[PDB]
Amino acid sequence: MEIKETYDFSSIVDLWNKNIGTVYPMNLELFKQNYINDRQRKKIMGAFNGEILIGFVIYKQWTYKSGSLKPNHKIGYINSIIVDINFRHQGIGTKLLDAAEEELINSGVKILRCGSDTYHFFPGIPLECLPSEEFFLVRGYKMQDYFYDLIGDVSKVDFKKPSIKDGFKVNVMKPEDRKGLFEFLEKSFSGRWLEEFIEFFQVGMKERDIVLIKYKTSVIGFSHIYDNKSSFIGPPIYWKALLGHNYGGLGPIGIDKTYRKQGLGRLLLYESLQILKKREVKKMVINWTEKDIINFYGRFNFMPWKAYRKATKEVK
Amino acid sequence: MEIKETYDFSSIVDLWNKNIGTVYPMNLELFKQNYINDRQRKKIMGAFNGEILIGFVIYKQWTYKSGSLKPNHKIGYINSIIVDINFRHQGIGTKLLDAAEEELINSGVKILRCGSDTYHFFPGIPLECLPSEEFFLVRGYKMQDYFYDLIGDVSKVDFKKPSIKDGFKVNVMKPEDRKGLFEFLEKSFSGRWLEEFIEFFQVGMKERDIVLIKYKTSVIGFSHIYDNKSSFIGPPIYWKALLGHNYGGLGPIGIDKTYRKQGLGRLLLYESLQILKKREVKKMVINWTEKDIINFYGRFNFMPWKAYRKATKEVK
Ligand SMILES: CC(=O)SCCNC(=O)CCNC(=O)[C@H](O)C(C)(C)COP(=O)(O)OP(=O)(O)OC[C@H]1O[C@@H](n2cnc3c(N)ncnc32)[C@H](O)[C@@H]1OP(=O)(O)O
Ligand SMILES: CC(=O)SCCNC(=O)CCNC(=O)[C@H](O)C(C)(C)COP(=O)(O)OP(=O)(O)OC[C@H]1O[C@@H](n2cnc3c(N)ncnc32)[C@H](O)[C@@H]1OP(=O)(O)O
Ligand SMILES: CC(=O)N[C@@H]1[C@@H](O)[C@H](O)[C@@H](CO)O[C@H]1O
Ligand SMILES: CC(=O)N[C@@H]1[C@@H](O)[C@H](O)[C@@H](CO)O[C@H]1O
Ligand SMILES: C[N+](C)(C)C
Ligand SMILES: [Cl-]
Repeated sequence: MEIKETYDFSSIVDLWNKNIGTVYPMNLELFKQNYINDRQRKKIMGAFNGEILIGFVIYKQWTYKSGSLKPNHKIGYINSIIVDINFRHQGIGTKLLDAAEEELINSGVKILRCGSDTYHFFPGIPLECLPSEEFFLVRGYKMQDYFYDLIGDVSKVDFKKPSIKDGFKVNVMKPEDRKGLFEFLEKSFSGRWLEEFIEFFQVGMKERDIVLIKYKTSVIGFSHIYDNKSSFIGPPIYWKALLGHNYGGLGPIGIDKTYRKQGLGRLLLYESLQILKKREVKKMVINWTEKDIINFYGRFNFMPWKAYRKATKEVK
Repeated sequence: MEIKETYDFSSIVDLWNKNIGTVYPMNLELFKQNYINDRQRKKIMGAFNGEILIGFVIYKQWTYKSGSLKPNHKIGYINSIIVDINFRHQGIGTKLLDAAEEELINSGVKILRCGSDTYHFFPGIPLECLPSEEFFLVRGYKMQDYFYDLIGDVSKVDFKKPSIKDGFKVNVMKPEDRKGLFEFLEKSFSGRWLEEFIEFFQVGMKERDIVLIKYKTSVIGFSHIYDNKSSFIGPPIYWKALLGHNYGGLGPIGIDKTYRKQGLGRLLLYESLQILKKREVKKMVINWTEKDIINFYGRFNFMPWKAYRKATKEVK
């Protein structure tokens, strides 16, 4: 058994799908997309039986700016770790994680997160990977709160228009909106979501996938939507093989803090869903939500679908 | 808005699917099988807008024997409750549950359970209905531990036979095993599982659905397996619309108490899966497991798929 760096994506993807493909169906396009485009200091360590890949760990350190935030080198990420089912309980997982953790720690990492990285596969430890919690617990990870992906079939329900509101308009983004959007993000969501917008446009996100809410002239909120014609396979549609032919998704979605708790998020959501529904979307996901916002999406018939536990190791 | 008893199973099935069908796809066949064959005192109370069903609750009292056990009339069950998405937060669920609970309480129920009834749809509050936990909390239900359905694609993996002490042999049940099977259940599982066996054989279960493990001529264990030829749609295959073609399932599985913790359950599980694999089964479910037993199945590449929270109200 040898531990060494690998960039054999096909072998990794095949191993992924054999072990967890029932609930996290991976394809090479997504896998390449997310690994190649990530801008953080990153590495894949494989475990090998001769030339046969029998495990891997993908890990990162926050070394690349997030919008207006400079990188915090103290934060590292385990993007994913899987040892093949036929080679479990032989110490392979331990060695892979030790290899990742040692390297991150030697480069100044003091806080180690299970998922939640840029270009993540997971926001935390998936519930379908619940048995892994004990493996991480024993290795110093503290198990925290949950995040959720929500699912709904927008073809199945009609919603009545939200209360009409003077001044506000919701519309898919046009090219001309680009400057107003970027100024809005700089003001209101100037970290990760600003960074995503910067980078997603560079790898073929299109304006048709952004919805904007304006008061008069000013962008006060946005949503990012996905359907089966979107070319960027973003987080809401990672697991689109589970979502049927007319799959879609939504996230992120945000309203300027000033404007919140007055029904404008609701208006944005409603019209964003109406847009997807007119694009003939059926089953669709709203990814990476907190418990106390579930009911906001629940109003529109969304239900928790996948749950992920937040898990963090502090290097003492 | 009227609260009254409802008979139209098709309207119930549609409301079910409209509201939660993405994650718990119902059909009339499944609905009828489970509601009609249930032997407890049972009722469906509907909430109506004129002629239109807008919500329902299905509820039961333990009034029918369970193998050699008398019913405990102190136990009641909320089988399911759904209010249509366009009629939430109008007090309808409250009204429906108030009626169900009042009727149960009046016929002697002191402990009200979420799910877990005979012919259940759910062992507890599904994670996909996490928001309803709060609804049940306010009514005095205590949120307790979790159960899990596990999923695996038995076509994707091969395992080495577990080592086999001489004398033990596993085989698919034959008609002449019936008496030996019933003697064994009477000895080791004389409550719920004996009762399921009694009833299921009356409503379409075939011997080909049962695997037996013997020590010599003695039955010492069984599993109930399911594929797309099973005429009884049991708990593992309720949500078969999510499992694809060549779906299957397994559960229950039991070994005589005097024979446990010697590797025999592992052997029975292994052969049961081999039989399903040879039947061309792909994705399959092992239903209603506790957290402590997940790794037993985990070694055969099963993963938690659905989670349900146990919830119990003590009548004051
Ligand atoms: C951010 C995320 O990736 S979340 C998702 C995590 N990944 C998954 O859930 C995918 C599915 N699961 C897996 O791939 C694996 O179970 C992993 C990666 C979690 C664990 O990998 P493994 O190779 O089994 O780990 P390893 O074998 O080192 O350790 C497991 C146990 O076996 C023990 N062990 C080590 N050598 C042996 C041996 N020769 N014989 C028996 N047991 C052994 C270890 O001590 C350990 O027990 P401990 O945790 O109580 O210390
Ligand atoms: C065993 C099982 O069945 S588990 C699965 C449970 N079912 C589901 O999850 C299906 C999806 N969800 C639903 O169907 C619904 O949300 C239900 C059944 C959980 C609740 O139905 P509702 O009709 O919205 O309940 P109802 O309106 O009485 O009460 C809900 C909330 O609205 C408010 N409310 C209560 N009464 C009223 C009223 N007269 N008018 C307006 N609002 C009210 C309260 O804020 C209440 O919150 P609380 O329950 O936390 O106190
Ligand atoms: C509902 C929502 O907005 N979820 C977003 C998600 O879409 C995005 O992928 C992630 C990372 O930026 O941040 C979450 O907050
Ligand atoms: C793994 C297992 O045995 N699960 C069984 C399940 O199959 C069965 O449906 C239920 C009710 O009888 O009892 C559970 O213990
Ligand atoms: C690097 N990150 C903070 C955006 C996850
Ligand atoms: Cl009835």
